[PDB]
Amino acid sequence: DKATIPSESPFAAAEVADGAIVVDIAKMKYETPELHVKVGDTVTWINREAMPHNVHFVAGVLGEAALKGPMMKKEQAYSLTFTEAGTYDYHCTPHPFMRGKVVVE
Ligand SMILES: [Cu+]
Repeated sequence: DKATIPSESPFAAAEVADGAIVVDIAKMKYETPELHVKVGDTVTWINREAMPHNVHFVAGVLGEAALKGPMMKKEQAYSLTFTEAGTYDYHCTPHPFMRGKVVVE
């Protein structure tokens, strides 16, 4: 695939790695809707609000299957490490008007 998953389960915001590249989620939006990172970088999303959110990449984007991330509760986090250059669109499964992309350069 074009991403690896450090933790299949969400984890606490306080447990996010020191060097972390963070996208906050609040007010029903991804706070950085267009993020540029390098090959090999790990992106971490953190839900800052009570409404559960996830990130969802449809089939063919990060790999052959869809990657439907777990639902993050308030102050939970989820990471993906990107291993190939490209542009990767994602949305929130229950709220598909929430859209973002990671541009890996
Ligand atoms: Cu959401």
